[PDB]
Amino acid sequence: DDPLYDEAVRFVTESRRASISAVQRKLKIGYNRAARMIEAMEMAGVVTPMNTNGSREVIAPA
Amino acid sequence: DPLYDEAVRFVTESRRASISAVQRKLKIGYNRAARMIEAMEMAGVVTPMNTNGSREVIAPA
Amino acid sequence: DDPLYDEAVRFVTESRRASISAVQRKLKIGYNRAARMIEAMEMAGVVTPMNTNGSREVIAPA
DNA sequence: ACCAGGGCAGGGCG
DNA sequence: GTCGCCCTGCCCTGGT
Repeated sequence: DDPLYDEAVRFVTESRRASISAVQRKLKIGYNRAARMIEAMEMAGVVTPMNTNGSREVIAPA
Repeated sequence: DPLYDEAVRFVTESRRASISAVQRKLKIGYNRAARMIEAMEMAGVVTPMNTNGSREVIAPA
Repeated sequence: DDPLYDEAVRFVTESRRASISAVQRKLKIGYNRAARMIEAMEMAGVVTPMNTNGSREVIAPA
C-alpha cells in the first residue's frame, strides 16, 4: 500500500540488499516505514526471514 | 546535506575519514554519515576505499 | 556527559586497557558509545591519542 | 499525531 | 586471544 513499495522492491532486488537500513538510506525513510515494506516483501516471498543475527537474503531474481 | 560543510571541516582537520568518526562528531546516524562520506568521495575531498577499506583525506586542512 | 563516563574511566584506569572494545564488553554498551567515551578520556588526558600503529595507553594512575 | 532518523547494543569482519 | 570500524535491527527523540 506504500507509494514507495514498488521502488523498494526494485532497489532490494537490483542491489541484492535486503536490509531495512539500506532501504532507509536509499529512500530517505524512517525505520518503521522501511521495516513495514520489508515485512511485506517477506510476506510476499521477495526476501527471506532474517537469521539470528538479523541479516536477510534476496529470494527474487533481479 | 546541511551538515556537509561541518563534516568536511571535521575530516580535513582530523585527517580521519571513517564513517563512524563523522557519525559521532556530528551526532548523526550511520546512514547519514555514510551518505556524507560518499558525497566527499564524489567531490574529491577523500579517496575511495583501498583494498583493506580505508580512505585518505585529500583536501588540505 | 555520558552517565557511564566515570565508570568507564575507573575500568580503563584499573585495567590499564585503553580500548574501546574492552569498555564495550565491561559496560555492555555499543561501539560508538564506548568510542565517544574513549575520545572524551583522550581530550581529558586520561588516555593517549590513537598511535599511528593503532594502540593507546592509559596516562592517568589507577 | 506524524515520521525521518538518531538514540541504543553488538555481530561480523580485516 | 586481541583490536577498531561498518552496518545491522530495535526503540523513541526532535521538530516548525
